Amino acid sequence: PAPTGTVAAAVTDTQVSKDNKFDDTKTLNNAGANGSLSNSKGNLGANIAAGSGNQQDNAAAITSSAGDAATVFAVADIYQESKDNKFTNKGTQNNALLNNSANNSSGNVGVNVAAGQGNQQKNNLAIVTADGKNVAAASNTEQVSLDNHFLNEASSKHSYKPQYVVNNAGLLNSANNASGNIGVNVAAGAGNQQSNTLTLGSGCT
Amino acid sequence: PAPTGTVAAAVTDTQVSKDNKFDDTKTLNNAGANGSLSNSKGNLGANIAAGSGNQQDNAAAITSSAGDAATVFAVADIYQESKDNKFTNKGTQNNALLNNSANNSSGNVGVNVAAGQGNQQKNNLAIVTADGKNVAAASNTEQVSLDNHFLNEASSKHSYKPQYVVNNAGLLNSANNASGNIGVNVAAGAGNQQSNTLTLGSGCT
Amino acid sequence: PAPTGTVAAAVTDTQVSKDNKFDDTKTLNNAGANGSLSNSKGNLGANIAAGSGNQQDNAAAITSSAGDAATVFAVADIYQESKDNKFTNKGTQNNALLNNSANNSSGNVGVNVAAGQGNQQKNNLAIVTADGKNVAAASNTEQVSLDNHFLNEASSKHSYKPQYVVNNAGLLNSANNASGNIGVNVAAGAGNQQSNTLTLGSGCT
Amino acid sequence: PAPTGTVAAAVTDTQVSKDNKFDDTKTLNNAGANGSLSNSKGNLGANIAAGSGNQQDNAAAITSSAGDAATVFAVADIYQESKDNKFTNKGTQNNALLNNSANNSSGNVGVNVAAGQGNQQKNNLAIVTADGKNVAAASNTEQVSLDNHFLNEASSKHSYKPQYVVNNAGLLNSANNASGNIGVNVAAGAGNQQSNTLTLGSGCT
Amino acid sequence: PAPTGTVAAAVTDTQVSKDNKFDDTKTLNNAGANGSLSNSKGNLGANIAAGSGNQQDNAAAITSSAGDAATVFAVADIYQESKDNKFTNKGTQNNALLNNSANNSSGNVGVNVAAGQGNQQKNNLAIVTADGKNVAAASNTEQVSLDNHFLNEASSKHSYKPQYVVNNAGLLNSANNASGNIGVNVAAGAGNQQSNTLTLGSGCT
Repeated sequence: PAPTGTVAAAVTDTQVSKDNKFDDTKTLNNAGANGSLSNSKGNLGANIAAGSGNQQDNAAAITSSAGDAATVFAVADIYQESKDNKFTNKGTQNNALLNNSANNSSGNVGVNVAAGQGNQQKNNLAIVTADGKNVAAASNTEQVSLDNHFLNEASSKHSYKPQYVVNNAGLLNSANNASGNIGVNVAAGAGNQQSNTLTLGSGCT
Repeated sequence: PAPTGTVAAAVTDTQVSKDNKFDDTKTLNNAGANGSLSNSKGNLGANIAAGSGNQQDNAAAITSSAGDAATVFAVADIYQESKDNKFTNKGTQNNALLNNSANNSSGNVGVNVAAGQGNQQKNNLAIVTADGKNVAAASNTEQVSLDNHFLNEASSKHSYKPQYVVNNAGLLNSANNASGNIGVNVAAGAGNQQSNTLTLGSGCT
Repeated sequence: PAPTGTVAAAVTDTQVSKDNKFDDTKTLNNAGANGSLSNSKGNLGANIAAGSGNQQDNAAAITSSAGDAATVFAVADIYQESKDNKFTNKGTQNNALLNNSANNSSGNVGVNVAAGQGNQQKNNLAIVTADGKNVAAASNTEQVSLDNHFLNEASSKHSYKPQYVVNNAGLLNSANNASGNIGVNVAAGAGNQQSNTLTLGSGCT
Repeated sequence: PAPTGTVAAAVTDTQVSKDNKFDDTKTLNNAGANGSLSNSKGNLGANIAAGSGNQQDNAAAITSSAGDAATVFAVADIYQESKDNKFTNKGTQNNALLNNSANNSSGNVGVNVAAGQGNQQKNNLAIVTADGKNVAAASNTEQVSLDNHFLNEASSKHSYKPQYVVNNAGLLNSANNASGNIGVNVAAGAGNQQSNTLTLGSGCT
Repeated sequence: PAPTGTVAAAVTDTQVSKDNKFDDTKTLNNAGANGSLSNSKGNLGANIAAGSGNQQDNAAAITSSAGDAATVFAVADIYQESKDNKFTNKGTQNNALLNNSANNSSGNVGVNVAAGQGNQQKNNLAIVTADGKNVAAASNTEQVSLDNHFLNEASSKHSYKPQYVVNNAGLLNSANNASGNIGVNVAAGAGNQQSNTLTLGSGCT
């Protein structure tokens, strides 16, 4: 038979991971994770991980605005694996913002970013000014993961003023006034695998 | 017979998972999960998980506004699996908002986001400006899951002021003034599988 | 059969790594990591690592502005590996900014930069003024990693004024008003592998 | 078969290294490392290492401005290796700037520069005024490294005024208003390997 | 077979070295190392070493300005080796500038210069006025090195005014408004190997 095998364009990702804890212990936290994509015009993957043993794949393809326009053809592929223990603080006062993402953005974004260990990733993005054949894709993803807990923990001796903690926590608002394709997908804790694909056209006259 | 097998376009997801608890222990919580999709114009999947051992698939295809218009064709596929123990806090005071989603959004959104561990996902989205052949889809999904409890737990010694807890909990309002196709599907607790597909056209003159 | 083997153009990276801790101990920190890509027009990989045992690959290809335009063809390849222990401070007061990246940039950027040890990398970038065949790519990546924790730690004797710490922490905002393809992917802690590819055209008349 | 072996043009670098610490001890530091590439027009590799056991390779090829234009063809190759202990200060007051790089530069730059020991490197650069065939490259890199920590450390006897330290730290901002291809990749600490390639054309009329 | 062996034109350098310390002890330093290449038009290698056991190779080939133009062909080769102990001061007050390099230069420069011992080097440079075949090169470099630390150290008896030190330190800024190919590569500390090649043409009408 004919050498048709070059027709095997797309498989997004495949992965394994296994692990325990994200934590924190004493006095001040002005502290919180992410929040995503307000007023943006395009394709956005927000992927974030506070915690360890991390892997991800993202793909994204765009038409941005209206006018004279061109051709588009995109492809992506990976496999990746990890195993891990913890994320932890003791006793730092924390003016500690973990990473708010991609407001008023245009085109393609992978915000794919971490605090933690044993990190791997694959990022892949494309803009055109294109109209006509718009949305085509094929075959996509596979995955596995095995694990425990997001957590805060604290203990101390019976001093005159024991157990002193002060803390304040945002986690993950999404997509307000967004236009396009928005994938927000974030974790807190270990053992993270994520897969994505996005395809678009929009404008005005 | 003819090589017709390329006609096998669509199967959404298949999965297994099994696991125990989402919890919390001492003093302040100003704290609550999500809430969804007020005044939005499009296709939205809200998927959220506080708790571990997580997997999801989302697909979404759109026509947004009225005017000159184009062709649409979308496809998606995955299988994925996980197993896990807990989500937990001890003794953090919590200004702790878990993630309110996708109000005043347009086009396509997957808000697919977690606090917890052993995470896998596949996200897939598409806008066109398109009118004519609108809604077609085929064959779709398969699933399994096996588990225990969402939970709050607390105990302490007989001190002068024992058992001190203060807490406040929103869970999941949906779709107020929304137009389009809205899938809101969220969990609190472990062992999460979710599947989705959405297809649309709307506007005014 | 014919000597077709020169058709083997692309594989992005493959890697292994395994390791423990990013930390810090006594008195002042005015200190924080990165933040990325505001108002930029192009292809940007932000890769940053505070912590050790580091490896990365980046590729990026661009069309910048509109006018008379030319041909584009880019290729990249590596394998690399590392293993490590820690990142740590004791007792320095710290006016200590770790590296904010690539605002108001144009064309291609790899900001690929570290504080820590056992460092390897491969960077690869290209601009053209090009219109026509825009987005093509093939076959891409492989990866592995195995590890522990981001961490702050502190202990001291019972002096008249014990446990003196003062600290303030930014981590990683992304992509505000950006146009083009933005990959932001940063770590804090050891054991870092990252892979990227970006492809574009945009302008105005 | 024919003597085709001269077609073996490109392999960028291959390396090994393994090592411990960058540090500092008593009284004044007005002190900080690098910062990179503001307003530059071209191909820049910033490679810097405070710390020992160092190796690097850089390649870079350019078109600068628009007008009558010529042909381009570039090639590079190395292997290199090192092993080391430390970087350290005791008790110098320090008006100590480590090396800010390549602002308002044009053409090609390798800023490849160190403070520390067992140093090896290979630098390679080329400008043309060229338009037509722009971006071609092939086969690229290999690497390994194995190590410990960036660090500040301090101890002293119980004098009338013990533990006197004063210090102030910039590390590595990048690419502001840059045009072209920018690789910024710097380390602090020992055991450094880095690899790079860049290719371009830009101008105005 | 034919006597083709004369086709073996290029190998840049190969080397070994191993060693300990750069230091300094008591009272005044108005003192600092190098800084490089502001407003220059050409090919520059800055190589500098405060510290011992030194070896280097540089090659550089140029087209300078536009007009009637000629042919170019350059070649270079060496191997060299060294082993050493220290660089050190005690008690000199120091109006001590170590060597700022090659600002407003044209054509080719090797600034290749030291303070320290067991010194070897090879320098090689060429200008033409040439246009046409511009950038060709082949096969390049090999290297090894093994070592310890850059360092300041000080101790003294308990006199009425002990530990008197006063010091001020520039290290290595690069390439501001430079045009051409700039390799800046400098060390402080022992055990130094460096390799370079540069190729160019630029002008105006």
